[PDB]
Amino acid sequence: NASETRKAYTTKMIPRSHDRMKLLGNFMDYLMDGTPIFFELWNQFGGGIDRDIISGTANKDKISDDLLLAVNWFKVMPINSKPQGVSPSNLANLFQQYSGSEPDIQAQEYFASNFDTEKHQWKDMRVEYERLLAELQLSRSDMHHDLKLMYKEKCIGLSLSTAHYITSVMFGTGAKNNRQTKHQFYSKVIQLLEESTQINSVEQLASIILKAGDCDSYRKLRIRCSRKGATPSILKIVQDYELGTNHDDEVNVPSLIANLKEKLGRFEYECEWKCMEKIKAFLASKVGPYYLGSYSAMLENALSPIKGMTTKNCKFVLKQIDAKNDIKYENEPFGKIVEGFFDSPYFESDTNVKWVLHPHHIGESNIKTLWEDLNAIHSKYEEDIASLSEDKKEKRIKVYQGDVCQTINTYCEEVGKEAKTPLVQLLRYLYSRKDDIAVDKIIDGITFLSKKHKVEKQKINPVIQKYPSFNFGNNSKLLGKIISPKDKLKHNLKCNRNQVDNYIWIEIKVLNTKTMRWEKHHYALSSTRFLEEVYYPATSENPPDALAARFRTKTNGYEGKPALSAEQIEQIRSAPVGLRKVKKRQMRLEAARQQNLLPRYTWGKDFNINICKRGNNFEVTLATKVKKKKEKNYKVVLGYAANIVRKNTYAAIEAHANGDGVIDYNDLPVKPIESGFVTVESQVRDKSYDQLSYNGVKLLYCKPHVESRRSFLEKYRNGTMKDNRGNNIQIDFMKDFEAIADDETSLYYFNMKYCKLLQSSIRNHSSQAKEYREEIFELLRDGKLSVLKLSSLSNLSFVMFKVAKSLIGTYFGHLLKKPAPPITDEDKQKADPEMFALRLALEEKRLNKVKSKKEVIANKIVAKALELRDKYGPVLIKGENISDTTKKGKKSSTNSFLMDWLARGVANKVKEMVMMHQGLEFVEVNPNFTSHQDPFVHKNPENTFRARYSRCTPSELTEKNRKEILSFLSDKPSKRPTNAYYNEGAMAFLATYGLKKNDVLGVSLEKFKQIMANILHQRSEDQLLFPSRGGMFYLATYKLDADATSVNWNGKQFWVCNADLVAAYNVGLVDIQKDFK
RNA sequence: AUUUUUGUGCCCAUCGUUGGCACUAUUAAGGAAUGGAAUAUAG
DNA sequence: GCTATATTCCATTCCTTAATAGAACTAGAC
DNA sequence: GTCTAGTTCTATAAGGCAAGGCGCTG
Repeated sequence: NASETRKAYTTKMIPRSHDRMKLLGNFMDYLMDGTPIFFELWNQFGGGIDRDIISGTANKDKISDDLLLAVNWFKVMPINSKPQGVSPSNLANLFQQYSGSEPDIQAQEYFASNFDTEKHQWKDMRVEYERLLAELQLSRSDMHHDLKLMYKEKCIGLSLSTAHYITSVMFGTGAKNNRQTKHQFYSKVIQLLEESTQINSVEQLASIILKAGDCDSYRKLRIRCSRKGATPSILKIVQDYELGTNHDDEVNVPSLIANLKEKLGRFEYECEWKCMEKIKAFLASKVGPYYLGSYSAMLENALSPIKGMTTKNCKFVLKQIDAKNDIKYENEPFGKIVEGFFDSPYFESDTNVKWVLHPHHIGESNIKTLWEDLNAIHSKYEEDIASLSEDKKEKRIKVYQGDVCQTINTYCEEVGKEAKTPLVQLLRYLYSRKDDIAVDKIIDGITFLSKKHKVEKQKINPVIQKYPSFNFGNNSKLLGKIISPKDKLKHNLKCNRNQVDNYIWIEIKVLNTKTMRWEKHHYALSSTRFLEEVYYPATSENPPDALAARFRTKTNGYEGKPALSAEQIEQIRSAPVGLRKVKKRQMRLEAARQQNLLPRYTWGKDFNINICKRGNNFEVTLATKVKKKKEKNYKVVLGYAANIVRKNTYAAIEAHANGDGVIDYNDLPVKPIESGFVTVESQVRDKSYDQLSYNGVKLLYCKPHVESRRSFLEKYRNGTMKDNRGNNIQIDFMKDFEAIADDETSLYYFNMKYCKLLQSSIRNHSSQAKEYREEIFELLRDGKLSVLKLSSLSNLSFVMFKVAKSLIGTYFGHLLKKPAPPITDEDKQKADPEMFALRLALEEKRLNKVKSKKEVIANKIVAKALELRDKYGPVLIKGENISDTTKKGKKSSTNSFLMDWLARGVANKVKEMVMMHQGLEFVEVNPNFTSHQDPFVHKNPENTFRARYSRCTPSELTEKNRKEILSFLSDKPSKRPTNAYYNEGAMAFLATYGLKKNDVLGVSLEKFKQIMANILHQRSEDQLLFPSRGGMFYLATYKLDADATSVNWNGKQFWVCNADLVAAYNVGLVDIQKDFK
């Protein structure tokens, strides 16, 4: 029920004397250079593992003694690594030779794993182990003795101990406790418990431990049996009894005996090493004298990839075995028939090169409907010619042959509308062998080919060394500390300096590479965020209390916007533009402390100092653990719906509600509390712009720029295109340009759209790429209305960045060609560095735009939950669980559109953020039917689904809308469950407006519009509702949307609400019962 | 231990009135997608 | 009606999963 | 009295498929 997370603060290193920063850098260089030594050594230790080393263990979970050995003996690593490479063919032979037996299925699957042949190769770690023995002159029996002890101590194997512990037991020369003493003592405790198994009091239990230890006190007991180290749980019982905090605690004799029996194995030996002195000597030669902190720090970096990749690879092998078990090899013959397409005459290749077949190549399970249509044509064609005795009807069948093509051609094109277009030739070939293979078998065969290729291509994880980071702290690490604010105050008072500053100091014990001795030194850091939320001190007496959350942030209740003195204001106006932003923040900081507005921050040695040295740059990070206690007594449920182009929404439901609006949900009283859209507003001149929806200024205020763009297009407005045998069409892009140049259009849409048109222009003028160069810089870079200068967090702004990157791609590709060595970033940078920089600037800008959107959306969701929690109580935030949206069976455009969703990225941020607050919990839920369920009716107790609707005026009606509505009236059946809702909803539209299909069907759009206008005018309404997939509105039984208007739909009264607001309620209601007893 | 000029970023035809905001860091691989140039296909 | 399938070669993005960011202690050194 | 620099510590159920959850713009 205890949760732990870390909050990190990045900082800037504020340098000191070159010589002072040189000493720190030299130390950092020392740990980094040494780290690869431990990695090579531990890999070698892994090679020494054998059956006599892992005989009778827990072997983690669902693992095989063989797999544990194979992962240690053989690893996939870079080709240029020191360990000798081995061919995958010899893996089984080497395993048998070392093992003395053949490898099992798990070991075999491991060897079978895919990897990049060009970048990595298998390495024989066993051979590396021999190198250690030969190089260090070690007895095989002696190293084996040490290896066995290391395994018991968790220095090697599946579950590893901390680097600090491993270094201490392996290389420590400090006084160690006597294991024999603990072993007799633990056995005696077990013995008395067996002798008196019915005790049910801690008091009886504490007496037994003391009897076992032959002592009257825990202190005396600890001195004899566990002289040094943390207190064991058994002794902890005696201790807590003396302080009387465990008197009423439940006693379980079997468990105490069982836990004690498990810990017995570790005390059968005294840890007397035989090769540690030699090994320490080799290490000393390569990394210098043994120190616990330095050796431990290097080992931690070395051990992480070795231990982590072993865990990941074992899970991977087990998953792969299961995936292979899932494949139906019994369907392999059917796959052969389907795969026979390449050898048929329906597929033609110059080099006869085939490719993998997937379900989307036949339209997945739709081929079943198509087969039926084909059979009806065939059965009708048989009867026709059976009762068409007259000969010379070759055309009858020839006509039937043509009908088959059109049936397939229609099928492919129809499936192609909402998905990838299936292959006509493949389908024609399959119909030829219709007698040969059943249709269901075809799907099964095509699925087997696709599934087997996917599982077979999965790659193993290579073992790659880490780029090291070193940690300084109060305990179990390199000694380090952040000077405390009180210490800071004292320091400045003793130096006769101003009481407060904006710099942070740390004192860390560092090694002098020259003297090879430890020294403590001070280093200065700078991090306004750390100062504001932690470090700056509340000097005033009677300062506000520390917040429930430690950090002093706006979300935590500290507004931090105090009245500024005129002297402070001058400093901001006075400061250079580069420093104005930081100074204003500091001035407010000094203002809130001066005005006693700064809340206190409780200080503890809770901050870790992480230092990373890249070149001469030092990256110091301060991170602290944040503890939280789970609270499962939720009173409010906050649902979150995530959208790509529309606004995200949230809805809160009160639980165990009693009041005017209470609804009884399956015996649970709930009250919809509120719903809303997630928007991030930024103020400008008493004007606020939502960062998630702003699409840019209208063109009329951008007339020079739009006209400036027009002048360039005019020079290259001559573009040729060929469609439907339309070669040398002499297409004009400027016509298309004006369509987007309307003053009513948003700038971002214009800029994104202009990029595409420019993209097409370059395609026509392939040898005139160079000319667009300067226009691109003004469009994306230098221009005042350039993409880099103005952009929002809206979906359209992101697409604009997408098109801009593609456009640069086109300019580079066209810039180089035949009139073959391949173009690389090196060539493009050489050919055009400025443009190359522009691509990087756009990439870096988009990544910073994406990080922000995730953080700002996360804060709004967390802020609402915190607001609801204070008024009502513990809140459970629920978000849709979105996964596997990008698939190869979907159109690339659909996949490209889906990539910008960011739902998982936002949820991970919310999930991480929720961990810092008590009374807040986050879980993901199934999003199935969340857009079509009538909230608070559906599942109370009946199933209630309704279609999404669009609203517009008769002039706004489009042919697409007209077609959509009719399709819904089709009697053709569908696998999509939601299809029923649209047909049912489409029925209401005819019923509600007194129409008949004949009026909608076979009617010009214009005439259809007139019909709809005459009805609306009679009813005194200007807008009409129609069911549209992805519709903006939902007819809800309840008034979930505050701006909803009641309407009578087909004899029923519903509230027209934003569909997204409805969805947020639906998300909250998914498995709502499980959340409450 | 004193640097006094900066933690990282986000928004805007008006870049400031004290403009308005937000935020866990790192390592490494893997999975699934995308862009551009082109080739082969069937229209 | 932006033709679609597939492939090659150069680049990208969004996300997941293995890790790091130790706790409690005391003999002996200030 | 504190603090450092080393040691040892741990604590031990629920559907199958696959659609659903997303947007366009002329």
